[PDB]
Amino acid sequence: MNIFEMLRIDEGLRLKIYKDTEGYYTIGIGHLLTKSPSLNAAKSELDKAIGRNCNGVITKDEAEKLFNQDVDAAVRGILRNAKLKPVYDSLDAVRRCALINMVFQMGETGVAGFTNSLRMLQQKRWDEAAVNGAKSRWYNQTPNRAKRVITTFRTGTWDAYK
Ligand SMILES: [Cl-]
Repeated sequence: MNIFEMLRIDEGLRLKIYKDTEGYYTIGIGHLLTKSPSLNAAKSELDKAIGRNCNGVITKDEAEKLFNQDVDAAVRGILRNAKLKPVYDSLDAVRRCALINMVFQMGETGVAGFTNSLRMLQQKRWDEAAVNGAKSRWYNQTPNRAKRVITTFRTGTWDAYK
């Protein structure tokens, strides 16, 4: 199990523009295109990202390419973030994957808002952190996915995903 397989499980793979859980236009493996109500804007963003006239449809290869870019961006983003970096550095490999998952899903800013939970991860207080992170909008909106990530942080293993 690795980050890609993990996220592939949590986001799925769609080759046609779609609405994510909050109604935003997305494609591929959880690649957000735009937060605008317009499919036109979405289709525009899509072409800009792929570099071709897509007409809201991409190929597998294209979906995987966007995915490679997003994971890399997430990692670099974490490593640049003053708040996130220290947390990342203090963790074991599995739990680092869990932090990357959250960043991929909600952005650095969204994650940075788990101040309290993050501080607990840093102090290796596994159970407390899990309980705290569950008190969030994130958990209430996508509970099964949140549960999988939370268990990953609590246990440091891939169980939730196997
Ligand atoms: Cl709550």
